[PDB]
Amino acid sequence: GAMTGVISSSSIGEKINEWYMYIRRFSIPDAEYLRREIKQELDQMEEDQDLHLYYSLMEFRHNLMLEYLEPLEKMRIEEQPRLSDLLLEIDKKQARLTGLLEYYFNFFRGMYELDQREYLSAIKFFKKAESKLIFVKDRIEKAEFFFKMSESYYYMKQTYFSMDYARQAYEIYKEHEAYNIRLLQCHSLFATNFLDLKQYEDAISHFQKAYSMAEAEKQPQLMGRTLYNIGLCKNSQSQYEDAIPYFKRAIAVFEESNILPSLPQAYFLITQIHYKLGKIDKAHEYHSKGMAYSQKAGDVIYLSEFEFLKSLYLSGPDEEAIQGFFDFLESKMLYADLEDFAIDVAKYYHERKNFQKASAYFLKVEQVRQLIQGGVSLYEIEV
Amino acid sequence: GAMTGVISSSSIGEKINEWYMYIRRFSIPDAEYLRREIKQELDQMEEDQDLHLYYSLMEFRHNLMLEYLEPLEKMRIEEQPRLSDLLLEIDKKQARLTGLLEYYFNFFRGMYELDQREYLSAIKFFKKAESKLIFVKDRIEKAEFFFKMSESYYYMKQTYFSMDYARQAYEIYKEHEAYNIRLLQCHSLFATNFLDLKQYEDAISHFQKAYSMAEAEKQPQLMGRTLYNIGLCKNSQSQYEDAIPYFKRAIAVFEESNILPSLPQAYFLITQIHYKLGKIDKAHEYHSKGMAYSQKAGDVIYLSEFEFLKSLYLSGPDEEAIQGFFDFLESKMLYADLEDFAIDVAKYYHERKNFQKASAYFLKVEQVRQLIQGGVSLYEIEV
Ligand SMILES: OC[C@H]1O[C@@](CO)(O[C@H]2O[C@H](CO)[C@@H](O)[C@H](O)[C@H]2O)[C@@H](O)[C@@H]1O
Ligand SMILES: OC[C@H]1O[C@@](CO)(O[C@H]2O[C@H](CO)[C@@H](O)[C@H](O)[C@H]2O)[C@@H](O)[C@@H]1O
Repeated sequence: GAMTGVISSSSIGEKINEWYMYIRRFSIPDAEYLRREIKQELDQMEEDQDLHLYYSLMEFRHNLMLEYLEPLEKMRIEEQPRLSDLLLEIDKKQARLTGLLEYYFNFFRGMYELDQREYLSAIKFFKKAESKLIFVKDRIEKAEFFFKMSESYYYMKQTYFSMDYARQAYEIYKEHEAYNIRLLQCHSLFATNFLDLKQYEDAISHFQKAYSMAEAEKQPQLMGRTLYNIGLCKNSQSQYEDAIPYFKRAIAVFEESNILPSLPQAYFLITQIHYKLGKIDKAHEYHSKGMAYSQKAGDVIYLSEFEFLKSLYLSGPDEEAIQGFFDFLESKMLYADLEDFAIDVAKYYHERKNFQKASAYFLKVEQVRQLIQGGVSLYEIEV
Repeated sequence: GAMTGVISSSSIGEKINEWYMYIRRFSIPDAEYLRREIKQELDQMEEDQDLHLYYSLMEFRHNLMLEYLEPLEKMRIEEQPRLSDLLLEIDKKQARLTGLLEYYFNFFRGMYELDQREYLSAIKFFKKAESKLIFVKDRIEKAEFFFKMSESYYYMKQTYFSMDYARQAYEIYKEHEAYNIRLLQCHSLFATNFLDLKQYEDAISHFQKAYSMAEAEKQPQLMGRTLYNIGLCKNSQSQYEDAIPYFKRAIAVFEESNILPSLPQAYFLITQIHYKLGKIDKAHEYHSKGMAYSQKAGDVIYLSEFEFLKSLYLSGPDEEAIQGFFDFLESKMLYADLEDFAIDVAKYYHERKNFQKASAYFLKVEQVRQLIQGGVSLYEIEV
């Protein structure tokens, strides 16, 4: 599907949330342990500054925990206030810090729930985080929220909300300067959602706009992703001849800049396209390179998918290797890839008048669509 | 698809919107006009009183316009205020009322936009409405909002958000006493959403729960819909025999209460099931009754869908009448019906080992899936 992509650490945010839970309970050894463990981790990482802003605040909240406990040392246990009453006091006198921590807590707890594929739960925490945006005074930090809500709702395919949030983030980024990289990213969010709605031309316009902006910013990871995504739009519309140039330009960018993570996917559709077109000559060359990149990075999913291309276009087809591939994708919950591929096989046969085979794979497409793919649980509701 | 609702016109709420436009324009003849005419459309209404409440606050707003304009007939052009100024005076003195008016205004404007298939715009207005909820007094009216949001996002297939709003509505209705009908309707919402997610067991559980409660409230319209929908779930899963008693029970309920407008749908899938089973005698039975109900209710769509059952299972298939039927659904934008039926045709030919023709209708499905069925437009975003 579309190149998005990359950089979760739902791990760390949720660790800071747990640290906060230990802080509110005055679980001192546990709070000290996490205070140390998380620092070490965040130290090997110019990645989110999300996490960094949050860490600082909890650092300060940890120190206030210790300040409020210092008096208790000059006290008989019977004189000392209950810890629940100590906590009520901290929160009273730091209404503002409390609400900003409550913002991040829900935010990162939602991100974690999302990684756990607990969607309704994730939305619940995301809405509670949105309620605490009043505690987020900085406008760019508000826009970051909206931006990551757009990504999140893109992953959940709540297309309309993903675009509404991208438009909220856009409004803010646009009125500052060089938030231009975030702005072009808003463009790819519009584009990727347009694509899911089958609005290919509008997706292409936003991908082109985003490309132009990435070139001006000299952001080659982004230049290549948008190039790739425009070829994808063309490919989905069976406009094979227009797809190829974008796929080639995307490959060149990634390579010239040594972007290894992106290269197995960058090589994949272009390889499929040549098999489809009967240009076996040029297919085998693309198949080998992308095959070689997948080996280097140990891309399990792309190794398996390049092997699929040989099972269909070269090897019979090997219906047996195809079924096991489908079981593999299914077991990995790669349901979109699976449906597309099951169509590819149906279409392969259809075009060769093996209507009985085409048809069995069209029935397989149906069997995948009937699977619970993004299922949900009600929180505390009794039937 | 799943039965639900009753409606609506999305027209009276928009008329009160228009009414308030002239109020803010101080255009008294036009204000006066709609005040009378909306008054007259309301008292002849099976009212959800969104509207009446909205009307009443607007009637007061209309008098505050006639009242603010009193001192004006005592003045000549030069003495009198700018009507821009007069409006800001009225807004600043009536903070609470004005916000409560914005609540309703945005809510009914979003409904109208949804009705115009302007989805992102409908969400933009719905969020404005949600944000004036602070001006909304009472918790049952908050619950009404959430419940209606859940209905709207169900219609927009933003399934997770639809379930999140149903849950928020549920929580309020649950702690209240005489809101059992609302509560069972929340269960139908979880159920219809679970269905879209392929969680059939969860959907049945919640449909069964809402049936149970609808029985207790002696609410036959609800009893029939929930029974039909359980049948629908069995039908979706190809559990055809299991489906029949459910549809029979539903039809018994709709007939007992002369629920004429539900009978065409009620009869539809049970007819199709009998064809599917090769029970042409029973099939011909349900088909004549379902078709007669469609003729009497003036149901244009079912009249045409019963015709298609003839075309497919009796007439050849009559491929040509099937093509004109598909075009008809496509033109009315009935895409879910269209895809299901195209699959029904594929499977019928498949079972008869006409794999070429099966394979051609499997390709129709894929074409229908490629249409822009829910396209969107960005508000004011360049290139
Ligand atoms: O590579 C991980 C990362 O890439 C994305 C696109 O940005 O998905 C691609 O790679 C997957 C294999 O890991 C493919 O299955 C998929 O078809 C392709 O789009 C992201 O979805 C993923 O996080
Ligand atoms: O009666 C219109 C109303 O019924 C619903 C289900 O509650 O849809 C049914 O009727 C449609 C044709 O009018 C069918 O195409 C559809 O398959 C069927 O569920 C509502 O969706 C619709 O607004």
